[PDB]
Amino acid sequence: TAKNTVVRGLENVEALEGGEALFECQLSQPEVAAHTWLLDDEPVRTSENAEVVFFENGLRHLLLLKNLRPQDSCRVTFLAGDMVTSAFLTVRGGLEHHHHHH
Repeated sequence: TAKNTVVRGLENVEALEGGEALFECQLSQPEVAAHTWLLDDEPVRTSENAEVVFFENGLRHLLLLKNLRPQDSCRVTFLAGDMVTSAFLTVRGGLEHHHHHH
């Protein structure tokens, strides 16, 4: 509660099937009071196939995904204090259907 001002918000991301995704957001706020990150309607943590990591004490929020299936095409929303950044998710596919863990 001293200074919070986003310099760069999220941006469009393009990755082919079976690729990874990287969302780098740079904001001025070396403090953590309340931060919520919800992309698809699922908490963004889980495991290797998805998980948040960041350095510089949260000054550089980086989210890495993997094995991106066409399905992933969802919404990326990050709400950090009076600053909100949001960007689209786009990933190509191949098979029209799949019977492996729907």
